[PDB]
Amino acid sequence: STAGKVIKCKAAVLWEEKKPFSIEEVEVAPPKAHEVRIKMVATGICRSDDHVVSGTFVTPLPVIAGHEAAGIVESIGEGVTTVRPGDKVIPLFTPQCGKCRVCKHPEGNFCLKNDLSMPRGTMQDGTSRFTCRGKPIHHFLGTSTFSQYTVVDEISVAKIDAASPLEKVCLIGCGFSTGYGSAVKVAKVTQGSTCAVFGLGGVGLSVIMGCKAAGAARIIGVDINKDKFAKAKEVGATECVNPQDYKKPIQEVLTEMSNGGVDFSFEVIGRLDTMVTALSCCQEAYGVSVIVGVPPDSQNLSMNPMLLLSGRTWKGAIFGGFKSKDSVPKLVADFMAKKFALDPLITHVLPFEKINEGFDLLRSGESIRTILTF
Amino acid sequence: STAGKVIKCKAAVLWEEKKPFSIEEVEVAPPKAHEVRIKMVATGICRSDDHVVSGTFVTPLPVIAGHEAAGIVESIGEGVTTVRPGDKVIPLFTPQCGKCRVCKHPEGNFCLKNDLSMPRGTMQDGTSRFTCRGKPIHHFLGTSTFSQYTVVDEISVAKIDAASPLEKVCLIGCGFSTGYGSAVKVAKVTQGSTCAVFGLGGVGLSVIMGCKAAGAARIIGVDINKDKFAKAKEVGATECVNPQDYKKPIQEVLTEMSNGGVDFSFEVIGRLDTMVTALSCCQEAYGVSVIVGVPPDSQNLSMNPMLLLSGRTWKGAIFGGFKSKDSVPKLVADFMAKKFALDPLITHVLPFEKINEGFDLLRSGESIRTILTF
Ligand SMILES: NC(=O)c1ccc[n+]([C@@H]2O[C@H](COP(=O)([O-])OP(=O)([O-])OC[C@H]3O[C@@H](n4cnc5c(N)[nH+]cnc54)[C@H](O)[C@@H]3O)[C@@H](O)[C@H]2O)c1
Ligand SMILES: NC(=O)c1ccc[n+]([C@@H]2O[C@H](COP(=O)([O-])OP(=O)([O-])OC[C@H]3O[C@@H](n4cnc5c(N)[nH+]cnc54)[C@H](O)[C@@H]3O)[C@@H](O)[C@H]2O)c1
Ligand SMILES: OCc1c(F)c(F)c(F)c(F)c1F
Ligand SMILES: OCc1c(F)c(F)c(F)c(F)c1F
Ligand SMILES: [Zn+2]
Ligand SMILES: [Zn+2]
Ligand SMILES: [Zn+2]
Ligand SMILES: [Zn+2]
Repeated sequence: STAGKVIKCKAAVLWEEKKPFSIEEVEVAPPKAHEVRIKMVATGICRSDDHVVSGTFVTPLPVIAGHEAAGIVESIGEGVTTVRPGDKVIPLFTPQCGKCRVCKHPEGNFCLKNDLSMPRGTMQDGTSRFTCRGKPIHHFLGTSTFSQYTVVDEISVAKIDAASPLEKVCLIGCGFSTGYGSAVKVAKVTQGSTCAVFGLGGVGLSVIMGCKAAGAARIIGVDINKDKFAKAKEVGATECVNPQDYKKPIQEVLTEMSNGGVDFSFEVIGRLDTMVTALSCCQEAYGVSVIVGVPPDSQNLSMNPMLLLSGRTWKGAIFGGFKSKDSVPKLVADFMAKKFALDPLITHVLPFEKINEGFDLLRSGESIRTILTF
Repeated sequence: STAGKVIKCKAAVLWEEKKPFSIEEVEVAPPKAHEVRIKMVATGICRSDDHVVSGTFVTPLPVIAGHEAAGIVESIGEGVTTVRPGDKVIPLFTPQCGKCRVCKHPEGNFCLKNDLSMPRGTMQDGTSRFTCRGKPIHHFLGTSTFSQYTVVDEISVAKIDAASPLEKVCLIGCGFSTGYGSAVKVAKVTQGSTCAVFGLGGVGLSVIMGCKAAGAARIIGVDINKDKFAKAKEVGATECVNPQDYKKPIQEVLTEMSNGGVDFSFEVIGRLDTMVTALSCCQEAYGVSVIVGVPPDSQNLSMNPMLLLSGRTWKGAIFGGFKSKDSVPKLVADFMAKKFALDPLITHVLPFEKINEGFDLLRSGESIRTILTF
């Protein structure tokens, strides 16, 4: 038995920015009250994890990163009521405390217990469950999935279907749900509309899936890497365009292609310039533009507010606008009922030991999602 | 009869920026096909007219400004079907052609025939109906209401109730409808919500009216001129704050007052800094901020897109989001049935010949709306 004991296990520790993960032994404390210890089964490589490595997103180091995953509960602390040992679970990088004003709001999902705004890199109680070489190691977004075992707060885990294939449904922990919800819930894409999607990685492909599910008539994918276009068309893009191919700015190209601007645009990259381009290419009176990409730390964009005064709507969201603990189990149930596909997002499946090779595939432009298996 | 003849009349001509209007004789050509010549009865002084004088809003000079008005049709050109001589009318600074993709959209109102986005200062046919001292004079937003007679395109005029008091309902041509619609139609303020309104001039007071009509529980007025607070409270503000009174930035003050951010905020001034402040003070996960104020020509704001990524919605609108020709007659009918009040906005009345004194009252901070009578 491991319950109530320290577990020594393998994890991928990030000791400093812009260095490889160190795959080595850590100690994982048992769960305290209202905490859950999870044996990980699969974890995806999201560009947001790479933002920690690159310093695009600032969080305390050293850290166990990883936030897109699925696993099996090993043990629960006193007072846990929502999961039991043996349950399949997805950790929730956006928690759902159920008590804060955001959790109580019909349209809010960015629970005030999140560790994204002012990252502390701890459990809810302000402490860490991880040690490595005698040093405390930070958590990441209350998840820390690049480890054979993690400990999460109960508000940061959802129970899912016992028959779930965890090597696929781990994508419901971030990339699929983010993109799909950004289209269907945040933008509320309408039947017959024209959409533009900037960035055709895992999250942008999931935005395309959602635009197609919502009945968009035209879905224009935009990427500087034309190798991304074939899969974008497979999942619903009707056209793809590469800004590098044009003498005009791409906002002008997209305005022309859409006979005066798109209904819905999505920034799914993480660049200030494409956030402003994406806003500009939506129709000036009734267009909607959604920011999904994570912008670089502490950098402001510049824009002319006449883009908004004419009638545009500009919004952003975390995790597709989904209330995480209510939504994740339903999204898994929908996947099991064949309501959407996840295989188009998975280009590579590697053992966890090859985490650094998986990050190199993402950085080279060669992968959509690599799933790491423990 | 004057039908088919040039009319000589008085108008307020703006020859140069940052100068008084010149009240002098102009020649007003008769209406061409699908044009309407109007004998003006009353016109309001809106801060946007002052933006023409100050070069905040660039439009070609020399010009006859004025856009908030009511009058009586003197004659109609060939093919006009929607008004007749003797009808009471309100000119529409945002037209409603009924044919463009915006007019056909259920939520658009910024008709593509507008002269706001890229001002030419002409009729739809690219020519002027005004001569002064033998020189052609520009139109303004297809309205030019600072004249005893004007000529407008048929898509820029609405027929209103024959029993309308024109010295009141002129406000439905801009300030009332803009503010009220910004709350009820654009923001869609909800019952029990907390609103913050930046700027307590005629348009911000109309925003407060709309927030109260929508059932907001708290309406916080924000102005650096504390003389504006009494009227704001009379029309529904529950609290007023002066940023000058505080050591901390007012976005932090309003976040504290609202226990974590407001539900709806409105920028009703025209400053880049207050546009960003108003966005910041709405709750980060579910808040909505609406830009109403007109920004200085060609100037960009700077902002951190993490304000949107957490969940905020940022939008703007012209004319409260109202489809102008459909909505203006209905707003007049509702005014006649006492569904809203206009007198709280009217602080001063002057004859048209005292237009410069009316602008002096606006610039000193003393007036809300001055109504000029012809
Ligand atoms: N809001 C959220 O909750 C959330 C969730 C998940 C991911 N993210 C962010 O979303 C973004 C996309 O993540 P991902 O899909 O995993 O990344 P990814 O797989 O790296 O995809 C990014 C795509 O953008 C393309 N690209 C780069 N520059 C440009 C350009 N100038 N114009 C057009 N295309 C360009 C690039 O070729 C690639 O295909 C990242 O910033 C993530 O951090 C946000
Ligand atoms: N979007 C539209 O369709 C539309 C229609 C009508 C007016 N406008 C614009 O709306 C704005 C307001 O017009 P209005 O009500 O006639 O103008 P106004 O009567 O000049 O009122 C503006 C108010 O802002 C106050 N103010 C100035 N600076 C600050 C500050 N830093 N903080 C807080 N308060 C401040 C000022 O004291 C005044 O009471 C102007 O920019 C107009 O051009 C837009
Ligand atoms: O990919 C999900 C995700 C985000 F949406 C962020 F905004 C972020 F800062 C982050 F670290 C993250 F992992
Ligand atoms: O006050 C109405 C009004 C506006 F809403 C503008 F955006 C503008 F540029 C302008 F000149 C104007 F008069
Ligand atoms: Zn919460
Ligand atoms: Zn992610
Ligand atoms: Zn139109
Ligand atoms: Zn106005």
